[PDB]
Amino acid sequence: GSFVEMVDNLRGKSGQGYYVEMTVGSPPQTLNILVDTGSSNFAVGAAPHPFLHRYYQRQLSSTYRDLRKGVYVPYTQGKWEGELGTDLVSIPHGPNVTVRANIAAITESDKFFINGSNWEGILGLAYAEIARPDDSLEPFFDSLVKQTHVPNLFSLQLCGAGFPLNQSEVLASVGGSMIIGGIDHSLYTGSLWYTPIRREWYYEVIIVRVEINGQDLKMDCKEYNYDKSIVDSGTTNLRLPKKVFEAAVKSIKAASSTEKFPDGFWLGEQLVCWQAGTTPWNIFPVISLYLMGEVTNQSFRITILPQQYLRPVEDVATSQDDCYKFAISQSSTGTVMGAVIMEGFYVVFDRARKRIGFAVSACHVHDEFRTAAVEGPFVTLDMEDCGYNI
Ligand SMILES: CN1C(=N)N[C@@](c2cccc(-c3cncc(Cl)c3)c2)(C2CC2)C1=O
Repeated sequence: GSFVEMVDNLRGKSGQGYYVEMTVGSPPQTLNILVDTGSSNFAVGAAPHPFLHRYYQRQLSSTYRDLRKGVYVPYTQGKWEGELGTDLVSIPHGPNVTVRANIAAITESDKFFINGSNWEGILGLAYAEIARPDDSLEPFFDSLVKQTHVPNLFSLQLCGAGFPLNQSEVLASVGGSMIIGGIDHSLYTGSLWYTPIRREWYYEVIIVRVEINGQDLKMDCKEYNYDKSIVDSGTTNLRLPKKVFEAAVKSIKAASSTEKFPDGFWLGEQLVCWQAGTTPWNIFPVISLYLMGEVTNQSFRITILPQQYLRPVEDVATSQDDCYKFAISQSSTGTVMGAVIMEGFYVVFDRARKRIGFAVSACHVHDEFRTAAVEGPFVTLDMEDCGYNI
């Protein structure tokens, strides 16, 4: 482990997001910021909100610069409005550098902030193409690399606890690591396997095969990437295109058929509970996603367990049962490898070499009989045809 200052610098959980401490302004104002590989703006609460106990106060920063421009950002599940500016930003448990970065000061929002998430803003780590209002607003990581000697790479180890964390526990627990500018070997086991970044906008990848307990889903591989496949720390679930979700759920139901679960469970809405310690992990299948490799006609696979795709939740009766929600859900905007999938792996966002690496995480949840895996190589032909073009 060569990056001790950054190891264990994240907190949070898949349902509410993982965040890192940052400072903004002069004197520094401390804020907790969601790590989001699915967006490209650095946007922070800058006005009072019922769900915020702190926010960025521009009038108190001597280094604040107003860009005299507003930004309106609507999402599917919420929206916000803000004022653009720049200021000096640092990451206390990070590289020992301070940079001048763009900041969207959020003045109005709807369904954006989460009660009890403990974060006050978002750090969009994806590329300028998807920055708001347009690609001229340089994202944070691009500023960091341009202004310093930090290598153009970061890596994420998101650590799911494997059980519910109450309000106090989630604040006191280590949620993982964000290594800025490097790869920390203590965070994974086995080898790192890399898949190309198809295009630099989201962190887009190409899935070439899907198995449920070794059984090929057998769909045209273009379906797996319709209309894109991305790696997104800012989505909780593994999200699959509608037709892929329908085929995968049918296969997961068949593999787990010795127990019948209600429709609401498969819809990711209702929890399922078992007596303490008796969760029947073994009846649920493993899921393997094969990704395009860096060598021609070569792929590798990542394998996740039900300990990743069943998200621990507290029972409505705060009982002693062990309860979960199904964290695989349908999408109309492509595959999203969200936080519950990332919790199985150490993920290297190697921007310098336009590739994403995966290795088994040293903090993935498993049982005595099965573990997550990253394995290869496999011979896979015509992988380019798996990518979707509009
Ligand atoms: C899909 N997605 C992102 N990748 N980030 C967003 C976001 C915004 C606010 C909160 C969360 C969030 C909430 N709960 C759990 C998580 Cl993991 C993330 C995500 C948005 C900027 C585009 C969002 O909707």
